[PDB]
Amino acid sequence: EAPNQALLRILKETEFKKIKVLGSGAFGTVYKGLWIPEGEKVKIPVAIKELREATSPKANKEILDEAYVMASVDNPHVCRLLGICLTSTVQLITQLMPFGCLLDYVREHKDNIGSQYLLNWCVQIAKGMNYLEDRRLVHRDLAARNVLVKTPQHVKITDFGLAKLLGAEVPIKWMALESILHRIYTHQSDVWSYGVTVWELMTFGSKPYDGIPASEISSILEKGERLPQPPICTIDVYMIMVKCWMIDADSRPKFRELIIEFSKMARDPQRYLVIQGDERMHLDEEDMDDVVDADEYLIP
Ligand SMILES: COc1cc2ncnc(Nc3ccc(F)c(Cl)c3)c2cc1OCCCN1CCOCC1
Repeated sequence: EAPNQALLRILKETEFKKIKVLGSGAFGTVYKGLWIPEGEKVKIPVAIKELREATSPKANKEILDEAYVMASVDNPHVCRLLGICLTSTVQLITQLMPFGCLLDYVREHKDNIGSQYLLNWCVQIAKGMNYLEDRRLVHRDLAARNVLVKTPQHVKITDFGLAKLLGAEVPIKWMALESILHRIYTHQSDVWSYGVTVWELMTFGSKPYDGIPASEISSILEKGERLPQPPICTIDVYMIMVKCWMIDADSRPKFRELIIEFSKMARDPQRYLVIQGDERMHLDEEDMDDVVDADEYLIP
C-alpha cells in the first residue's frame, strides 16, 4: 500500500468568521462563513461542520474519520476538506457549495432542469466515484443527498462518514443486495447506489421504494423487483439504471463505463431524456473584492 501524505491543516478560530447556520438538527449544525487564511488576503466561502456541541468521545472519532478521508481525496468531483479546527468540539471546514445538496436542488427546481444538466450530473458523479475507485475508497453512502452543487453545472460528491478501503472491515434503499444480506461492500456495491441516485435525479427527487418499509426491501429485491422507469426516461437510460441493479455485481457497469456511456448521451441529450419544454430552459454581501473559491485556493 502507498503511504498517505495528505496534509491535514489546522485552522485557528480567529481565522474565520461564521455567518449563519444552514443545517442544524439531525446530528450537528452545518454553518456557513468565510475563511481568511491570515497572511494571505483572500476570503474563502466555506461551510463548517461543528456537529452537535456535546463532545462525546464517540462522535469525535466519527468526524476525524470523515476528515481523514476528505483530506486524502483530491479531484474536481469530490469535496475536499480545507482544514479542521480544534476548539472544544471539532469543526470540519470545507469549500461552501452555495446551491445546497443535489436532492433539494432537483426537488426545488423540477420545472427548469434540462436533460443536458441531468445527464451532465450523472457524468460528474460517475467521475467522482471513479476517482474514489482509483484511490480504492468504497463510499458506502452515495445518494442524491450526498452530492453537492457548486453551481448548477458543477456537482461534487460528499459525506464520507462511511467511506472505507476496499478489502477492509443504515440507508436501505440505496444498498446493493449483497450489502443488505451479507454486509458485503464493493465499488460494485457503490455502482448500485449510483443507479439509485441516478434514479433519484431522473424522477426529480422522488423517494425510492416510497412506501415500502425497510425490512421488506431485501425480499422485494430477491423477488426481482426494481425501481420503475421514470417518465422522462428513454429505455436506453433506464437500462443503465437496471444494469446497475443486477444481482451479479461483476455484471454491473464500472464507473469508467458509466462515465463513458452518459458522456455519449450527454452529446445529444434530447434523444435520451424526454422533458416537456426542454429547449427553453435556463438555470454575496458588503465587501467581497477579495473572495476566491476553494477550487482556486491552492497550497504547496
Ligand atoms: C447551502 O447548503 C449547503 C451548502 C453546503 N456547502 C458545503 N458543504 C455542505 N455540507 C457539508 C457536508 C459534509 C461535510 F463534511 C461538510 Cl464539512 C459540509 C453544505 C451543506 C448545505 O446544506 C445542507 C442541507 C440543509 N438542510 C436544511 C434543513 O436542516 C437540515 C439541513
